[PDB]
Amino acid sequence: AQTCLTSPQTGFHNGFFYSFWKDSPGTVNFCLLEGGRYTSNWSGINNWVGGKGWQTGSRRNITYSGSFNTPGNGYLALYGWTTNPLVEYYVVDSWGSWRPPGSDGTFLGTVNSDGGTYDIYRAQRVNAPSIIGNATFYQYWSVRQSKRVGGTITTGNHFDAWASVGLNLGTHNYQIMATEGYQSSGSSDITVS
Repeated sequence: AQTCLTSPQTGFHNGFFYSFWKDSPGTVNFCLLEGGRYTSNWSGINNWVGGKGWQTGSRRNITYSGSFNTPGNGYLALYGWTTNPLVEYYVVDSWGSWRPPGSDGTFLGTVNSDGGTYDIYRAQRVNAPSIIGNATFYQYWSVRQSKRVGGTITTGNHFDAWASVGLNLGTHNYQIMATEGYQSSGSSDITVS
């Protein structure tokens, strides 16, 4: 069976951790399917992020396949958090209208991984939702130079490249193959590992 949610929550489904988050505007239909699969369909939202993965991140290699589409702002990304320091990190494989993080990111270099090349940035978010409540914190970004939906993400290559430019991680919190939407509508269907 598949279980479809519209209220933000976390838990476990078929052995995978999942996090489904949204602020109040609009509707996300976030559905939990067989194994590592989830789907999303969003409209009229301000910001939402969710997917399947692990309750505690590591240097594991993560494989995923499926589809992602939005005519507006959204991302398909390995996504997670650390604490002390509080960091929101991203390995972005695809995006919609706008390539993140934009002009507020400090470009620090590139890393080759998984047949792609990713641009590395630090950005800061001010008073933004976080796993500890609204907070000001840094983001670590790897953003693939060409878009794709499906493949492996060798997370250790990113963590090591980030470390070599001063983007050092804290204690790992959750780690999911995420779909994110910002003031947009769209859909995704992602199967993790």
